[PDB]
Amino acid sequence: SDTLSLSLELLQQPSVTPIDHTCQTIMADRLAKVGFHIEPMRFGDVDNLWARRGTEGPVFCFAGHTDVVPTGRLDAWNSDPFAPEIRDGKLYGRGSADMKTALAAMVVASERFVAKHPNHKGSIAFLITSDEEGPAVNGTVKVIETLEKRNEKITWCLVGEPSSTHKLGDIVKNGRRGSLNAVLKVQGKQGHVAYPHLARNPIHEASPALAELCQTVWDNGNEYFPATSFQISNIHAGTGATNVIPGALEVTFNFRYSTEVTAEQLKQRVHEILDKHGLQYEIVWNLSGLPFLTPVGELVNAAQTAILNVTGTETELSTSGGTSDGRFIAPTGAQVLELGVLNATIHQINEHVDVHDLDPLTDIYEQILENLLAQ
Amino acid sequence: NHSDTLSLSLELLQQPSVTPIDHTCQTIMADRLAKVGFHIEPMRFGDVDNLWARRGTEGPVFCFAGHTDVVPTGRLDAWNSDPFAPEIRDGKLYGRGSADMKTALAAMVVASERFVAKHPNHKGSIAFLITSDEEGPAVNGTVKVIETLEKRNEKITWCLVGEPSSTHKLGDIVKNGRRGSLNAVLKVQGKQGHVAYPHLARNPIHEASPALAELCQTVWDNGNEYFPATSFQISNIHAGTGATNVIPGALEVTFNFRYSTEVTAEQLKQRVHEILDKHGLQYEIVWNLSGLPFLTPVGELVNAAQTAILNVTGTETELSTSGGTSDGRFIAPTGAQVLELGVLNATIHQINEHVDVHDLDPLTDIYEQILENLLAQ
Ligand SMILES: [Zn+2]
Ligand SMILES: [Zn+2]
Ligand SMILES: [Zn+2]
Ligand SMILES: [Zn+2]
Repeated sequence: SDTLSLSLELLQQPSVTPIDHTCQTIMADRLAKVGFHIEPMRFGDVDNLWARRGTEGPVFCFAGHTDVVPTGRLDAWNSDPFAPEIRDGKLYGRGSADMKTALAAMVVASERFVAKHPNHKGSIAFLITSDEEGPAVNGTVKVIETLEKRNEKITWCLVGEPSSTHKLGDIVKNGRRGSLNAVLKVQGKQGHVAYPHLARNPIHEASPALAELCQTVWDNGNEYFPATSFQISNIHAGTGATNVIPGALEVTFNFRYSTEVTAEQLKQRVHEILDKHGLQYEIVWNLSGLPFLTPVGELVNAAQTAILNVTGTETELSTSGGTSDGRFIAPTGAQVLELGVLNATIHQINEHVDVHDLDPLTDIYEQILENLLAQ
Repeated sequence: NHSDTLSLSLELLQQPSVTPIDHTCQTIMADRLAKVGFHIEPMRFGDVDNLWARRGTEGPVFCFAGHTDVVPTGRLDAWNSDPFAPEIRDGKLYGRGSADMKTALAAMVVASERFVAKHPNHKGSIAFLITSDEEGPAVNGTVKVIETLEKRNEKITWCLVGEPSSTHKLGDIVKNGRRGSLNAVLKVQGKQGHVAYPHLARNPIHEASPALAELCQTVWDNGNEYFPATSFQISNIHAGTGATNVIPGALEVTFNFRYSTEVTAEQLKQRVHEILDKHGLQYEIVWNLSGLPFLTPVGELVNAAQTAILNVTGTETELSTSGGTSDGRFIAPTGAQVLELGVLNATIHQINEHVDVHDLDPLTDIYEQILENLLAQ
C-alpha cells in the first residue's frame, strides 16, 4: 500500500497546530516529480502549500491540513500517538483519521492519475495548511486571498476531511455549520475559603449560568443544517491552594450554528443569560467560521459514481460535523465536497482508521480525477 | 522610630516563606528567645521546620503557637508593592503574612522579652510552638511536635494561637474552637473527542455543571449555638489544555467543607456521593480530613484574655468558632485550653494583604498582660 507507506511517513511527524514539521515538504517532494509547481506560502507562524499541475481550467483542487489536535494524557494512549502502528487491522496514531491518511491518498491518487492520464484536461491543485484546527487566520484563508488577488479560480474542491459515519463514502458534505468561539472571564475576589462573605467565588456565581447554557435549546436547525450545539471546551480557576478562593474563572466555549440564527443573535442571548445571573465578566468573541452551502454540481455527481463504483454504497449529502477549510474556499465560487475516512475517533485518544479503507479511498479519489479531467 | 514589634515584623516579612520554606524565620525567633532563657529545640519533619522553645521546667505551661509559612502571592502585577518587600502606606503595613500571621509572631516574641525583663521569677514555663507548614497539608508540622511532646509526657496548660481572630477592631473576637476542614479532589471522568461530534464523546464539564450547581446551593446543616453552619467552597476547577474544538477527557474539581458538630466527615462524604451518583457521573474522589471540629473549655486563658484586651483597648471580647481552622486543632486534643487572639482577618489570603500599624503595639501589650495575668500575679 503506497497510501499506507506515505501515511506512516506523515503520521511520524509531530504536527500539533500550527507546526507542519516537514509534512508539506514530504508532500511537495512527491508532487514536484509529477509536474506540480511547488509554491510554499508562509503567513506568520503557519506554513501553507499551493501545488498545481496545468495552466488551463477546469481547476480541480485537493484541500487538507497537516496539523493535528493535542494528544492529551500520554499515559492514556496504548501506543505513542506519533509512533504509528497497526493492531488488528487498525492504524493507531494522532492524525490517522484527521487527516494525514487522506493527505496520503490524495497524493497517491494524483500520482496514479498523472501516470494513466498524462494529457488530462484542466489542472490539478493541492491547497494544504498547517493551521485548520486552531485560529486559522494564517492558513487556507490567506492562500485564497493570494489566489483571488491574481484571478486564479478553483472549479471543484474536494476536502479530504473524514466525512464518513458507518462505512467509507456513506456521507459527503457540500456545506457546514458556522463556528462561534468565546472566552468568558467571570470576575470574583481572591480570599480565604472560610471567609467567603469577604470574597467573591466566581465558580459558585457561574455554576447556575453554565448549567443553564448546557441545557439551553438554541434552534432546531432546518432541512439543510442540524440544530445549533453549544460545547464548553475549557474551564480554569485557582492556583492549587485548597484554602484560597480564586479571583477569576475562565470558561472557553463554542457554538456550531445553523442558518436559523446569526453569530450576533447567539452573542445577544448569551449576554442576556449571564446578566440574568447578575455576573461581572468580559467575553472575547471570535467568529471562526460562517455557515456555508455550495451548489450540488458535477463534483457531487463525480463522487456519487466514484464512491458507488469502489464501495457499492449510495452516498448521501449532509452539512453535519464540524467545519473545514471549505469555508474559506466556498466564497470563491468553487463547488466544495468533503469525502474522507470514518470520523468515529477524530480528536479522541487512541485515534485510528481501518486499514481496509485506505486503498479504496485512494481508488475513489483517483476515479473522481478521471470522471472530471479524463473524458 | 519604628516600634520593636514593627521592627521584628519587617525582618520576618522580608523572608519569602511560602509553605513549607521557613526561610530563616524560626532562626530569627530562636536567636531572640535564646537570649531570654528559652531552650531551643528545632524539630525538622520531612521538608517542614518546627520550633519548640521553652523557658522553665515546671507547670503551669503557657504556649504561644503560630506559623512562619504564608500562602503564595500569585503574581506581582496585581500587588501595588512587592509582597515580600514590606511597606507602610497611610498607617497600613502591606506584604504577605502581614496579617496571617508574622506581625503576631513578632508581638509574641517582644511580649515574651518584656515579660521576662519585668518578671524573671515568674512561675511555670513559657513556650513557643512554631511550624513552617500550617497553610498546606500540615502532616509534618505542629501535629508531629505534639506527637513528640505527648510521647514524653510534656503537657501544655494554656495555648494562645496568634492567628488573626479580629473582625472590625483588635480583640473583638477570640476563638476557643473551630469547625472541621474536609478537602476533596473530585475527578469526573468523561471521554475526549471533537466538540462538533459530542454524541461520540462525553463532556465532563456538561455532566458536572448540574451536579456542581446543586452542591453550591445545598444546605448541609444550620450549625448550632457554638458553631456557624457548615460551608462548601470550590477552590479550583480545571479541564482542557486550550484546544477550542476538543471535548476534554476529564474535569478536576477541588473543594472544601468547613463543618460544624451537626455533621461528621463520613456524613458529608455520603451526601456528596449520593448527589454525584444521582447525576449519573463516572468519577473518583480523594478525601483528606485536614481537621476535626474542636471546642476547648472556657477557663483561665479566656479570663486572662478578656481582662488584657479590655484593659488595652476598652473592648469586651466575644467568643467564637468562626473562620477557618488553625494548629489549635492539633493542640486541643492534649487537654490544653486553646484561645486564638490576633489582628484583623479582613485581608488574609487576599492580594495587597495589610495590617493597621496602630494595632501592633496594643497587640504586644495584650500578649504581655496575658503572661502577667497567668504567670505573675
Ligand atoms: Zn481535519
Ligand atoms: Zn480536527
Ligand atoms: Zn495563619
Ligand atoms: Zn492562612
